[PDB]
Amino acid sequence: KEKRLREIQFEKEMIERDMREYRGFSRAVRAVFEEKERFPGLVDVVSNLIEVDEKYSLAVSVLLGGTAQNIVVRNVDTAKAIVEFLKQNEAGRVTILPLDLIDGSFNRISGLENERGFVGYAVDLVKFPSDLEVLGGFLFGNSVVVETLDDAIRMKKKYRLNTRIATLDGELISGRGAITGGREERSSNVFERRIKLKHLEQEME
Amino acid sequence: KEKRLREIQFEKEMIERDMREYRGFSRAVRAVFEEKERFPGLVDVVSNLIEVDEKYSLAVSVLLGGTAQNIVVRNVDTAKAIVEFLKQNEAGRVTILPLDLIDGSFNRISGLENERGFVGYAVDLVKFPSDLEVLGGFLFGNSVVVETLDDAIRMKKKYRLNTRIATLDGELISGRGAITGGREERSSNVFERRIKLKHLEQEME
Repeated sequence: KEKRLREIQFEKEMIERDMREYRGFSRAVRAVFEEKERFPGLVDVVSNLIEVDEKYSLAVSVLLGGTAQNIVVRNVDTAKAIVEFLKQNEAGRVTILPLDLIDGSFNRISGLENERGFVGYAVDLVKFPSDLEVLGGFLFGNSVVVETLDDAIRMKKKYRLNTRIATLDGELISGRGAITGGREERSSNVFERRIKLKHLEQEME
Repeated sequence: KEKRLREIQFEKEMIERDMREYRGFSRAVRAVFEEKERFPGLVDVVSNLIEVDEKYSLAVSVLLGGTAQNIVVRNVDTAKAIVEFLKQNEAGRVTILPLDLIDGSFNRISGLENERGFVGYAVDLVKFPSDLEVLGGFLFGNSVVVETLDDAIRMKKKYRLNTRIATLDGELISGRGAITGGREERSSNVFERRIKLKHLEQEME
């Protein structure tokens, strides 16, 4: 019974480490964070600022793609600073999302909810700390979830706009028409490591 | 001269097996091509359908990024076929560009050429086999090249549209504002292979 905690503890935090050390991310994202002092305008990587329910955990994840490890910053200067820092030490590339530059606009369409296989707006599966509301409109708000890739293709042809669409199976159709899909073993569920803690944390309660 | 016009044919052949075997691409991209029969609608990966002077070769390379190994197909069905094929054998994910679904629209703006640090339209550095004209507007046409990242940031704030912008140093600002940059063991040239296979030709004649 005590070994039961010895076994919990050794991960309910042995994992907090990989987190507070960004193990899944690129050499580059890492280099940038161990020098986090040089960048006061730095905030955090996307996957640490989004609140999604343990449920559609895997949902959102797909709509994001590698955007999970985009670095959010307060302003463009911090961005320039990082781009310069990396460019010097040839530490690799990264994608920065400056809060004072990204577009957060997004539109709702009437009757969409009454379309074949609809399933709700992506924005409805996430929460943001207000001072990050744009980051929300930028990452979602223009995305929609449907049932099947066929529903997706149909929809994308009818409205033929620039709306992102994710199927329940995990496919994605970019605003311009690119179809991303397929499966693997690594699961690649960006929010996993965190969910494995929304558990391990209160699990050992 | 005999050992030469013979050495050359020899390299010529091993470069080709790398091509048909798609050596270097993603396991997934590979799996899809060794089963290329199942997908008659299949065309080729982006990096094999662009025609570019080798001066600009590297330029266009950083302009694409991961889009280099997006798989171009004739129609949505072929896409669905592939997505299903991959989803079964858990061979990984890929991004498919169906010719009958991607948006190729793009706009020119007046006076842009008279903006600080302008350097020309990205479309002007590539050629496409007409039956692929959309693929062109989809990949470029909405992209512009400038001198420095500052020129880029300024421009992106003035017109505040959804135009892609690449600097001469290699940075990129997505239509919505994301900044990608950094150096990383130079080159990684998407066309180096096609370019040499063409070079070995001129060495024979």
